[PDB]
Amino acid sequence: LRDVILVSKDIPEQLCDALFFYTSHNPKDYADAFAVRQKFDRNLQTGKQFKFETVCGLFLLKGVDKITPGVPAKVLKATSKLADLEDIFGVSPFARKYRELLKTACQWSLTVETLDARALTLDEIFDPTEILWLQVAAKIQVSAMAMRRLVGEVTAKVMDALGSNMSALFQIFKQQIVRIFQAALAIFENVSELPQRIAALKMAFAKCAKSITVVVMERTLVVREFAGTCLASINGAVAKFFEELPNGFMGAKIFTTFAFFREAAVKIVDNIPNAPRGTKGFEVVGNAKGTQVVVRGMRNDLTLLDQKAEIPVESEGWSAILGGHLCYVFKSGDRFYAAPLSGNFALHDVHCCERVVCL
Repeated sequence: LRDVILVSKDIPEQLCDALFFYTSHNPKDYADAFAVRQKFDRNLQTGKQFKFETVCGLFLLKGVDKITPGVPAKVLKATSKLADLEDIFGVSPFARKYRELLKTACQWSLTVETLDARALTLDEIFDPTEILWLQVAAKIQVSAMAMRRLVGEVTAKVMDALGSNMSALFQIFKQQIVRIFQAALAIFENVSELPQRIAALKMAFAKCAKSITVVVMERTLVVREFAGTCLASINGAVAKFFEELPNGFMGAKIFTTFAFFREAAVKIVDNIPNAPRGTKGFEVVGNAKGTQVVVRGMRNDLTLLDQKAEIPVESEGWSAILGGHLCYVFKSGDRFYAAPLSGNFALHDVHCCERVVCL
């Protein structure tokens, strides 16, 4: 017969934040934090009793609207203060710092630059866990400021994923991340939209809290994790630069020492060892789809037609040097085909071949 704290479903974001910030939960990363705060906000709206593990022990809460009169309960209303809260829950050291951050917003939220400086410096007052909760706060003005820190982390993981080999490319930098995050995080611009842009951005920072995976699709690099988020537009602008890139051997896109086929990126290497001088080949980089094959030996009795097949790569074949490149070549019924090859990996950009005609 414990006390069930009745908490008004309409409580303001800041109050909601202070209540939630009693949580004992130790958040794994932004994904976990986001998951935990989302469950809790949902629980509150169901208006069903449910549990709340705090740093003052376990309480039970229940979201309400109009309170049925009588059975004197303890109630957190829309107009309650930190004080009313502390009367019920005790003191949360975190909540108190949060009351403090709010108090100083009148300074740090003045402009982009104040917002950035409060963000960058934030760990001077909060530890990693409390930071992550700030980054999922309901109060827009706090979450938007705190999230600023995540751009740096995410930007970084992006380069790392792209490896050294692709650093030159990163120089999609400014027109990138920078502006996209900027637009997405902007606090003064098209407001009233802000509540929604901020909620999309939490979702998106959750989506990629955990890892960043670069793949190749349709001859573009794409960051899987931005794919169904408001951060897609970075995948889009990258696609657009790939789009405009020059077409090359077997229908790939050329940039630098690299080639970008349907579903994989390879570096082109001049004079691949162990073939004639001037023979070129391919070396897969990063994540590739293709077919593990067997190369029985070299044959030179084929010509590459300018023309695609859209058929299964056979798992045993030969190498053949076509258009100056070491390719994989296979037979399929009476017909021949060629494909890009790296080591014993065949990519699926299948082109038709003809056996040579004699005089």
